[PDB]
Amino acid sequence: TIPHLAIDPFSLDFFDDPYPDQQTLRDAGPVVYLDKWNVYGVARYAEVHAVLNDPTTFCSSRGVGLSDFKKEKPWRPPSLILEADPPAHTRPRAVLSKVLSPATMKTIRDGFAAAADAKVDELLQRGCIDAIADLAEAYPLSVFPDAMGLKQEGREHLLPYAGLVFNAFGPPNELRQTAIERSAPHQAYVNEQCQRPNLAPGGFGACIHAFTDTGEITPDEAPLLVRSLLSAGLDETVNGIGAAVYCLARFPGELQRLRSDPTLARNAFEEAVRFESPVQTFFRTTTREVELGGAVIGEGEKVLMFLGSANRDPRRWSDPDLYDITRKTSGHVGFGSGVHMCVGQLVARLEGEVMLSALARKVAAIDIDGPVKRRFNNTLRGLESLPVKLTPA
Ligand code: HEM
Ligand SMILES: O=C(O)c1ccc(OC(F)(F)F)cc1
Ligand SMILES: [Cl-]
Repeated sequence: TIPHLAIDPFSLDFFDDPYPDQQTLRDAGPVVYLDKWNVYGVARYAEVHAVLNDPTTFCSSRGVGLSDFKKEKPWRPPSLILEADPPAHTRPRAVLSKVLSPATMKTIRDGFAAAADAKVDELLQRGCIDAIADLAEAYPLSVFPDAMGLKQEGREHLLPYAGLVFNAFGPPNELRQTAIERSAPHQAYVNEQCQRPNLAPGGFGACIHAFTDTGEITPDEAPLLVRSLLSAGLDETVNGIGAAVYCLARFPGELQRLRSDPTLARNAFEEAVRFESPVQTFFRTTTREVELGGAVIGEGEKVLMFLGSANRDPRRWSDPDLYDITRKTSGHVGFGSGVHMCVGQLVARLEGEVMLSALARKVAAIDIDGPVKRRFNNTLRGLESLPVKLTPA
């Protein structure tokens, strides 16, 4: 009753062009079985959303990668928030919610905005730049590590560690094994920076430690919570901004609309997040036998959610393949949905908004003028290189 498919959603051919296979996954039925990895798959918006919002049945404490923590050892001590279910998840969620709070955004907005403006003006003096290295990557590295309160030494491990984290959610394919093997230097750097003495007062990391005084988290929990902010946030945001610039270069009509009303910057980034969904997939594990789309799924089964496919499901979105900076994006699952919905979403939108605002006000055209190269990762979608010529307004 459940269609079996041989599609490998973690293969390079799939990464290279996922969208046709995603329609195959969507149209085969509301629930499919992927024989290549022995997991269930849900690629329609309705089922992905239902699964995200049913945490008692589709749990997170057995890992959000392919690996089942009841069966294998996690490659690193499990995240206190991402890999936890309620009630264990609740208090670490509240701490991160407050550290990255709306109130917190007021303290960093002016510096984040200034850095984005300065970066666009800088790139306009060069003309022909790589919108990944020189923009999508450079901008977040120039604001976030400082906002964390990270010291200067060792920041070179930040991008390798982020890519490792997301590759590790995948199956035990080449990408994951190459990532995990010899990863200890990245792990050692990150773990060391999680200790209180290494975090500048006033920053996100130090503020997490400050919450150990309140009883929401204990001192031995703080380093693992700090680790969360050195795991998530960087690569996704980089890929998100990179996708936006690519979209603004492939849809010149939308760059012109954004130029005419820079206040669309925030929604132009949200639409970028739906359109490319930097986080393409992750897993839940059934805690009990469950019915989903007429399919009975046993207990202890891994379930693969296709966030990107759900964000392009024509059952939910009109013209899902088009970049529309005035689309009503409310409801997209690019940040997840429910109890685990991205706690860092306010930082990501700030970074994305102020960068697109900088572009909206200072750039007149964005033209691809060189080979575009995709960045490959088990869970993340994004570009490796995007050579563009920027025309000043
Ligand atoms: C475009 C950028 C981003 C995207 C697409 C994204 C995506 C996601 C998704 C899909 C989830 C849900 C995971 C799940 O349900 O299992 C999530 C949660 C999370 N995100 Fe983000 N994220 C982004 C930016 C950030 C930033 C900037 C931070 C930190 C500053 C961050 C930190 C986290 C954390 C700690 C969680 C775990 C939340 C929980 O388990 O309650 N992310 N993110
Ligand atoms: O707590 C962590 O280490 C963590 C890691 C990754 C992450 O991003 C996503 F996988 F998309 F949810 C969120 C949190
Ligand atoms: Cl680590």
